[PDB]
Amino acid sequence: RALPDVRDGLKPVHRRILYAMNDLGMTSDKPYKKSARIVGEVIGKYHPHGDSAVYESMVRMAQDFNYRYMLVDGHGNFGSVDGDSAAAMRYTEARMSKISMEILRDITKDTIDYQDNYDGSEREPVVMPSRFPNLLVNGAAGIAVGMATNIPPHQLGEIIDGVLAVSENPDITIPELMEVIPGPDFPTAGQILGRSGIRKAYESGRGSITIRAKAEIEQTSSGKERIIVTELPYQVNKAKLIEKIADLVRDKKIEGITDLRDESDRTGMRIVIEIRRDANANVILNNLYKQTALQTSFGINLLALVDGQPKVLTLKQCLEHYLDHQKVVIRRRTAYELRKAEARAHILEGLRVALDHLDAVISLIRNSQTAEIARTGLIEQFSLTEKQAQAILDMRLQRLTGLEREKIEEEYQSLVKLIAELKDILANEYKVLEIIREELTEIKERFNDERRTEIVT
Amino acid sequence: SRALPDVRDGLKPVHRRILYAMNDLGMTSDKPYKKSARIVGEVIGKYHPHGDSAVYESMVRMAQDFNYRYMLVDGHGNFGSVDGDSAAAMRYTEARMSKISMEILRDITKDTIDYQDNYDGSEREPVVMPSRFPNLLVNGAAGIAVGMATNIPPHQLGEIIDGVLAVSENPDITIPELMEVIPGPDFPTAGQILGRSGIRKAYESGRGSITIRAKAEIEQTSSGKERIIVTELPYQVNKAKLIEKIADLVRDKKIEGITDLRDESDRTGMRIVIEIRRDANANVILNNLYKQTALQTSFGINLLALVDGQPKVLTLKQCLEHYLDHQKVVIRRRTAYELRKAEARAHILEGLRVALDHLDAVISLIRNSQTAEIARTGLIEQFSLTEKQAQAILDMRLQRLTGLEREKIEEEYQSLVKLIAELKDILANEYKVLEIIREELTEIKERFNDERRTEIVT
Ligand SMILES: [K+]
Ligand SMILES: [K+]
Repeated sequence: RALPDVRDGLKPVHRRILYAMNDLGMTSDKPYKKSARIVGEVIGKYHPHGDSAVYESMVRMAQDFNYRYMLVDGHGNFGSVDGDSAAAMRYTEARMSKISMEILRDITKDTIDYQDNYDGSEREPVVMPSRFPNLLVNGAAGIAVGMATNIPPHQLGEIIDGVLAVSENPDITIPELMEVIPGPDFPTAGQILGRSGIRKAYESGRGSITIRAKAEIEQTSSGKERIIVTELPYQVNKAKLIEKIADLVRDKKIEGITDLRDESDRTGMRIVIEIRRDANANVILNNLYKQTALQTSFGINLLALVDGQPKVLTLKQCLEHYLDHQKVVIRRRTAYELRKAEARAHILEGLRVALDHLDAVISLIRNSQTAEIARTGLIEQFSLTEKQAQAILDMRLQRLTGLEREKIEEEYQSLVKLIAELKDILANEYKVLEIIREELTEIKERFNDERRTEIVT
Repeated sequence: SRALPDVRDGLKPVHRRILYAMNDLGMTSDKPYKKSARIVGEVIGKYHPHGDSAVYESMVRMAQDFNYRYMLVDGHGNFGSVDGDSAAAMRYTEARMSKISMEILRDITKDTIDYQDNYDGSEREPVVMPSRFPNLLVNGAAGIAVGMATNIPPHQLGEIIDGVLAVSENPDITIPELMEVIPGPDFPTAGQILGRSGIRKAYESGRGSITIRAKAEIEQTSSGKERIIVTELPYQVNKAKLIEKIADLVRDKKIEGITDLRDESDRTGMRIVIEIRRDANANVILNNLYKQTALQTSFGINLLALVDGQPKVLTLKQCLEHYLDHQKVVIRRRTAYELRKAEARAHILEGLRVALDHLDAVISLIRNSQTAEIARTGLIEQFSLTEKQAQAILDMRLQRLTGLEREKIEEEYQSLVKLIAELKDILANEYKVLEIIREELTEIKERFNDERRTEIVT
């Protein structure tokens, strides 16, 4: 509906793009492939809306200034903070980022339900396993005519610790939670102005906050002062802001600005505003803050798709729905692991029946004209599956060494303890909760960076 | 290195690098055309760092029907024409190997040719192709290096092969005996060679001059009007600039009697029509033309190539001989490699036959062994096997023990003993090797041969 699912935090388009990229092998390890490919694939098979929408969607997940943790690894010009747009899809290259690899984890293991695509030809997921909490981390900035969400990004470490927090204490209160998730954290750092707007948004669902650029004031040995901006409010166009300020000084609305020069580069942003040796830098800085987009309003609205219905939600509610999602995902995946494991244990019993009547099995195979004849032979003389028989036949002779037979019994017994343990994990919810904690902690310790936005009190 | 062809495969270095690079990247005769830029890039980065100009124009020349007697490169796009228009930029053309150059590369995988390091010791390029048909005589060579200039003209594939076999059978064959087989050159642009004498000097000595001539014949209108029609022109002569030259020659009034000049050349081929007023004999005018323009030209033959990396001027028979020595070397190395392979696989099979033969004992030895290491030294000492064979026995899946599989092993081993036999014999008996070369070369002739285009008038 434009609105993201609460469980994986993806609009239709993003979920499709990702799924295709992962179908077409465009993963984090594998090399890049031309955008045009992932786009046309998606257009044809899952999301029929045009190079326009699909490409721009893909691109947006590649942009470090739009995503707190970019899902799409992009190579080439995927546009910039100054507003220039990306190069044509014939000229770019793309793949899944290391982190989105987590969004797709365990999708093979029967953890999500698939549905038919537009024409009934293929299949797409209805939700990704989404092994780290994507909605709160990366956001939702989609504004449409009926319902327009606007969920700001958050430091990944924070959100994880908060989901864990709600795990251990289901009746946490919004403020107790806020000591873990102190507020948003923009891919372009800033300063958020008040704790109040944040609190209002997390408790209620909707509410407004003030984001603000990071500007210091360097001072020369002769006491001349320069203002230097190194960060801007999430989603302000640097180029348009510079033209704006330049414009005000030209109109004579701000008095005391000498030159305004952009010195940003590979080493980072650096807008430099010069001030007459007379005027008070500070003041000028505040009148900039008030006049331009060096400081702006961000309107939070926590609206998303809860079971196919647009719902506004509180911080605790988002956390909880995500955690329910992980519970299904983990229970199911462990169903899968139980199946797998039981099956391999079956084969192992076979190889043990064999290793235990080795001589007779050997005489029987060597007195068998065909492999087929031998299989039906093993079946009938030892009470085995085709599965097991063919497993015997595929056994290299060095699997008959002492230490290898020991490694078989080792593995089999070990797999017995696993079938039983998995069975239990199905049966007891606390074990499943533990799995989520362990796995989320791995993800935190692998993908966690420092917090970019300093929230001022 | 040196801008001269190697006697064995007949390529300048640059050509040999373009072909090696192409075959290496899978731009073969079957597989789809690739962007020129890709092949030129690979060549410049890897083997021949001397500009996309030289490399791509080299690649272009090998693709033109009118320069190469038997085009080595299958091109696609605008590779030009005999009108002097150059090929279009490498961003605009695609290319691949031609069906005939697949023969230039045959057997290169099988240790038939040595490699050397490339210009920065990061890659390896061959020093010489296998060259399974005589490319130096067939396609020719031209160009200067270390002062000397080489100018070998193209030939008919049928003729050169028939000669190579001729030298194979009769190693004492003489240049006029040899000539009854190879009449003379055969240019891609068809037409006339005038002297049997010129050709003879050229083949017998190494250097010689030959006289090439346009194929012009005098037609007759029902009005008693005459008109010469040129359907063929001499090798390397520019059609455009000759129409030009004749325009000026008649315009300055250097030659008179000429009435009209039209280039009716089209899809059907060349038809240059020149009109004559009834006052003048078209024959005498034709002769003035041969004399004054490029309707008749001098071709300077000089059979200069690289024998062991040294420029030498060879006589026809020495060329044929040097090519035949190369191919003899090649078949010897190839069948040596095939034998290395064979002997190896048959070794392993000998191992497996030993194991199946005493099956029980081997099984029990393995299972009374603690490690694969322990088992390996076990079998080795017990049955006199190699590590290679022992390992191979340990790697044997159990279904290999079925009857049908033991039968398959015995069959492959059989086949293989037969093949090591035949191989060792080909090696020891040079007449067998010569036989191979005759068979293979005659298959190539059977598959690629065409009609002589240049008529040797006497
Ligand atoms: K403002
Ligand atoms: K002349």
